[PDB]
Amino acid sequence: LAFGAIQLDGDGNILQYNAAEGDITGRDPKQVIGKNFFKDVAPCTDSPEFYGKFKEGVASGNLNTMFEYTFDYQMTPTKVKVHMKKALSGDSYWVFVKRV
Ligand SMILES: *C(=O)/C=C/c1ccc(O)cc1
Repeated sequence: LAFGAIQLDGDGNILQYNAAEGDITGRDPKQVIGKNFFKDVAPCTDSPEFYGKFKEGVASGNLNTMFEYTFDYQMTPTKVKVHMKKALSGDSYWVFVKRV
């Protein structure tokens, strides 16, 4: 499948969410955009190795990291590879997701 892609602001609010990501997770993009990724849609990502690294990277202005993660919240459990990095646009961060 095509990468899943999510664009977040620095607080973790979902600004963009593509169809491929919804195919991985079962989420309808229009129902999650505008909600908080870490505190509402994806609470299983509220961990030091995901959310904690996100916040560090937002703070430092240097976010660019890759890691494996399990997406198992209100979906058939799926191992994924995550790449999060700062965007070019203002107050924007990308999360790219591939099944592994
Ligand atoms: C854990 O709560 C993960 C949930 C999640 C991951 C990625 C998404 O796009 C949606 C939900």
